[PDB]
Amino acid sequence: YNSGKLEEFVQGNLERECMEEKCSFEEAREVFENTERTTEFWKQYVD
Repeated sequence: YNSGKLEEFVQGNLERECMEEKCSFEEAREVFENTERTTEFWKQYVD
């Protein structure tokens, strides 16, 4: 059960734990698990 979408013990969102405030490009890289997906979205989030 490395994943199996536990969901009561997991993590994989952005709005919840990043938006309505401000965080960092780092950590986003970790959820998308690939550099390409993270800079090509965080681009919009910033300026």
